[PDB]
Amino acid sequence: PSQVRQNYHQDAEAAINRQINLELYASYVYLSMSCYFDRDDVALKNFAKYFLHQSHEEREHAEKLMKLQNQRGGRIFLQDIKKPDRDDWESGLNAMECALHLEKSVNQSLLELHKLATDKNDPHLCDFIETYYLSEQVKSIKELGDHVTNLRKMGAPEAGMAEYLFDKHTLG
Amino acid sequence: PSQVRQNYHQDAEAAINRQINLELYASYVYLSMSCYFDRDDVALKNFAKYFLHQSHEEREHAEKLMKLQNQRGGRIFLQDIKKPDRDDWESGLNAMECALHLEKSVNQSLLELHKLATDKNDPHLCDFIETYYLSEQVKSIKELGDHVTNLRKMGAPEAGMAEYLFDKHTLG
Amino acid sequence: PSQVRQNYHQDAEAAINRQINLELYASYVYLSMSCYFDRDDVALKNFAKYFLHQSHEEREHAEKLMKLQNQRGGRIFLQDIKKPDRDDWESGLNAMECALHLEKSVNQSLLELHKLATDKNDPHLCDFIETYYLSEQVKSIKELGDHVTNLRKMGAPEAGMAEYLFDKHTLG
Amino acid sequence: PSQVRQNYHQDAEAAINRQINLELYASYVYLSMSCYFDRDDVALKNFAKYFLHQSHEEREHAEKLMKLQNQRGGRIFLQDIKKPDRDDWESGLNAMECALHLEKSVNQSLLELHKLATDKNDPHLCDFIETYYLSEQVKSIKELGDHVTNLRKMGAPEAGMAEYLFDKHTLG
Ligand SMILES: [Fe+3]
Ligand SMILES: [Zn+2]
Ligand SMILES: [Zn+2]
Ligand SMILES: [Zn+2]
Ligand SMILES: [Zn+2]
Repeated sequence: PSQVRQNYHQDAEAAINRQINLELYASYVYLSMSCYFDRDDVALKNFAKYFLHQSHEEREHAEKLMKLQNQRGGRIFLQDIKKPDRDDWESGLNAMECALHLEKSVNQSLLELHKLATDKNDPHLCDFIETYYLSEQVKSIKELGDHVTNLRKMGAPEAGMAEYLFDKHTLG
Repeated sequence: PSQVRQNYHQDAEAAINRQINLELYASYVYLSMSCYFDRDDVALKNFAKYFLHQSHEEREHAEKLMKLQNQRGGRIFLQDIKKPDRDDWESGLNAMECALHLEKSVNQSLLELHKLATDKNDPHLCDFIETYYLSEQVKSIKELGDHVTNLRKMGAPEAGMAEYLFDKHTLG
Repeated sequence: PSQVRQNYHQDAEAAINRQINLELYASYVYLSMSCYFDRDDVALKNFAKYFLHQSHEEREHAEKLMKLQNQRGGRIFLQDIKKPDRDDWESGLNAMECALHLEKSVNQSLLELHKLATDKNDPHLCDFIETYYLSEQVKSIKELGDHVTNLRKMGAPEAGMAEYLFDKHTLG
Repeated sequence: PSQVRQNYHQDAEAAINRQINLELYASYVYLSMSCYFDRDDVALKNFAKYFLHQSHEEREHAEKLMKLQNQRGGRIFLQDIKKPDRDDWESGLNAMECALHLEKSVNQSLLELHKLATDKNDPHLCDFIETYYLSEQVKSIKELGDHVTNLRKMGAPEAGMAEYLFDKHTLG
């Protein structure tokens, strides 16, 4: 064992490595969305900016878990980052719905990690998760739900002005 | 020959004179568009401003080619600047589509000039074109394509609010 | 075809997608190196900082190619980002040697892309590569070669003070 | 019972008093280390400064637990502060190893206190521990492990320049 390791179960170490991969995957999905909105036949610059910001945030989430793994004396093992499920995200509304689904799946993973940390009596890891991840995920999910609600009410994607005006007012 | 002339083929000199005329023509087309949008029965001030800016930029493009011709020891020969194809540009969307077509035709001319410079082994002229023209044309074409996409999606020109709101948000 | 596309061969579009994947892979390799140097049993903070910076730079390289693909009217197709070849990078000297090898492999890919752009008479793409990529790769390769030279001369990794003092002076 | 006391078990009160004594003991150990490095035959001023800072921090830890005890309506009962195990700490490396061992023993005590608070359903005390203590201990342990790693790699204590240069660069 590492000279720093204390109260850090092998199952937690493995679960953190899984979470690192999931956050890197989420970053890649957001990047894919961002570059869809930069296409000349889509051309919604503030949707593109919004998803690029989310991509960079997910990267920061992954890097903070890497720092945690080393702080606790675990060892980082990286895996392939799978490509996103689609190249064409269809519409601003569809991308926001897909983002909401993704954020909820990441939250579910974090709740399973917290349950594991609780079961292994690892309060530092429980607190880490609560302080830096759970907080943030609830806020993200609520923001995406609000965006989906507004776009649907405005008539997106069939009402042509809806995504245009949402891009200007809400995301601009 | 001019005392400064070196590695500057007569065919390149002639092609630069042609390009000067094309950039002056493009400036004149944009000016025509600008003054259509200032009509009391059209009244889209930010479309007018956008096309007047493009007119002034094309002028600057022409003047920079004139400077190049003299720097290399060629001689500028000016020709008539033909009037634009229309006086009435119909709509904001139609003017943006016509601008996209014009910008692509200017780009095609510049690509033919680069091919000539390459064939005559004139690296200074190739670099000039690449650095000051090709760069700029790709950016212009992408911007106009984005504008056309947005106006179509918003319902222009039949949806009456589309050009009005595009003028305010995108061009304002 | 995209409304913006002009003089952009399908082979170039495919090669740009390959290059995007390679730059994302390079970013991931650097990230792996960074987190090796943050291990409690390695503990070289300025090596970690150096490789994290390189990771972020490779990301920016990838994102700029994505912007180019959309500017030219190509379509981005993402692929899996493969995991790096090692988790344990052994030493500061070994990581710098591996980085040098990686940077040379990325340079080779870029030279093949330039040759393709030249063969398809695509001067905008040739200029893009030259201006934003080739420049940068030569500088990177020279810097890594200088680092490898200095670490070897100092006696790394067997001379225990060498990586410590290099971390302080050169990377600090 | 105190007029403020609510949900504060007698076992928790006793455990907090034990922890106060342990933090005061740790402060005293660090003070002993600090004054070893100020000896004329040791003369490592930045090691001395580092351990004096740690001594003052442990004092602050103890005082914050005293504040908690009174905030919850417990009563502070002080005990003798035992003298440290050694007067002569031998070397910079040995002192850092002894500090790492001490910090891990304090962490173990805090984890036992958290388990007690959890078992007595005292969420305010659990949160206190997590927020102000567990966080800090993990960071301390990782920093000391990094210092031990670097000193060993540099050749301390037998390589005479190692502690001297570590004192200058890392601790200065
Ligand atoms: Fe509005
Ligand atoms: Zn995340
Ligand atoms: Zn022009
Ligand atoms: Zn790169
Ligand atoms: Zn303490």
